[PDB]
Amino acid sequence: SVVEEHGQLSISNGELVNERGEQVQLKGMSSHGLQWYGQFVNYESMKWLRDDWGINVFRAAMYTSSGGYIDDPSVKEKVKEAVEAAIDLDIYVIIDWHILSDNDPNIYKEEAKDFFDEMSELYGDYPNVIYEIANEPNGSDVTWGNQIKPYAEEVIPIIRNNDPNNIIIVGTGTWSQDVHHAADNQLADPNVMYAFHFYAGTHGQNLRDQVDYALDQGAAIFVSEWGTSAATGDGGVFLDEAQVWIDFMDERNLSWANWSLTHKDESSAALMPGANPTGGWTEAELSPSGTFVREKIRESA
Repeated sequence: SVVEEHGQLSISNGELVNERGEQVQLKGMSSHGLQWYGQFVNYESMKWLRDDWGINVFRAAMYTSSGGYIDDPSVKEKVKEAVEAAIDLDIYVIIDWHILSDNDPNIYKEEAKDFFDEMSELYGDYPNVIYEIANEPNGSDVTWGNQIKPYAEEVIPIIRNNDPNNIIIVGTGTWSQDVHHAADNQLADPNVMYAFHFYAGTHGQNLRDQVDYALDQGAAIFVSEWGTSAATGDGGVFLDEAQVWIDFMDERNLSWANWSLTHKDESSAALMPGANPTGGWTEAELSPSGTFVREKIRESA
């Protein structure tokens, strides 16, 4: 229903809009690393998220390093499974080239180009697909102007040759926090958004102001990853600050995906250790973070 209703997404005046030019907001879940917790990514679990939580987007977090795609490329097939499930369930799907320890997206740019060529050739005539080409660039030697923007200007043409206008989300500096620099030096493609990530354990008032600055330059922002925890993915749950961000994102029409759908023993994990990888979770099988995030999406839906 979601993808049939909203159809082709695009960017208009710095806002995510549907095929009638009306603003739309996506809210959903991210997987954890597909090389570790891929069992939670399947049609049945995604259908349960759609029906019980109300998600309208799912993010497939394909780590490149840390035992991910570069080390074992078989994980690409789990991304395909996720995309195909999203198509079958009529929700949107983010294909996330999940750089992290490989902190400069240029390190594996040749592999990125080949991967995005394949994904856009396969899925480029579906409106469900959103490409996230570099999760979290990081490091003082990885800047927008010198590293990230030129990387994007190599990968985006590869995608555009197969898929002229589905949304592409491009990571920003300092673990996708430096939207200010991106917004002052924007890419040419009209259907690009810049990633912004936050963790509720970090006091967020200036980060909100920075997002507003970026929006004020006409840059479109997708909050492609956020958590209720500290910035490590653990360290407790911070629901008061999470709620401030939830309200902020609704006020600004910002789409988002929460980290993450796993039973891992860390505060950001949505599920408790006994949670069925195919869905059906009772209240007791959701963590404090999962309970909150589910309530946020249900409220919205």
